[PDB]
Amino acid sequence: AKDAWEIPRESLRVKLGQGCGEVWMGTWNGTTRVAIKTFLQAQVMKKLRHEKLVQLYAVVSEPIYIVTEYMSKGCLLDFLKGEMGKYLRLPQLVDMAAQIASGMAYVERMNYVHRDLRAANILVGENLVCKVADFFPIKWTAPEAALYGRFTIKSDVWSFGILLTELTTKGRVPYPGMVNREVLDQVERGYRMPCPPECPESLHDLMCQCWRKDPEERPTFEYLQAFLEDYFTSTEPQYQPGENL
Ligand SMILES: */C=C\C(=O)Nc1ccc2ncnc(Nc3cccc(Br)c3)c2c1
Repeated sequence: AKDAWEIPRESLRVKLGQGCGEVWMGTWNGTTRVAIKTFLQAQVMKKLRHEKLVQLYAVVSEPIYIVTEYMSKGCLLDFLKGEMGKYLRLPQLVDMAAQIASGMAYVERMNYVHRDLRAANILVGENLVCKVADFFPIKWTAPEAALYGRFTIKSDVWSFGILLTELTTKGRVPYPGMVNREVLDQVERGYRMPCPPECPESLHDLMCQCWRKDPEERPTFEYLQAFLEDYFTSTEPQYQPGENL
């Protein structure tokens, strides 16, 4: 018993592959360029709609397909590690952070929880447009949630702070040189990544706020969004560009 998102398989006509089934670029009803990911229960993608979340377009539930808006620049992790990462500077990265926070503030208002917020699950479009996608790996996960299964918007905040380090290192894997068990144990004892090179202290302070032991003391996404948007006026107005950031 299909809902109004259903389209016919025949409605769908170049690989980008990978992932636990594939990601093709395709054409929809001969006119519309889309992404197709070749479970279900996408039921969540139908109920969320915001300009910083990747948009559902259609599903085939028969040979399954999930169809979405096309994000030309691929995932944010590949984007950052690619050619165009040596040119990114703080302003572009802080702005990308802002669009992510904003997508997440929406998710926060809708009372949902992401659970896998990390640069690999963000898609990037034209004009440095970033949208939250792909609905657990311990380096990105809050303690209370890697250990005891307590996933909340507050654990998403934690991941956000880790994503912040992904943005400021141009996509380096966090806790560099540390292994899952060493990260678990060092974080338990109160360790936190230090300020990334060239990164202003105030942005590192923001990461540490995101990484508080007590979830409830972690900031909201509305707070993170607003702080990021206003960063270069309210927080770092004497920012001078550098060799990497
Ligand atoms: C970091 C690699 C990567 O995931 N890239 C990527 C590029 C484009 C794209 N378009 C559409 N969908 C996805 N991924 C995806 C993953 C899980 C579920 C779904 Br419906 C889509 C990508 C991924």
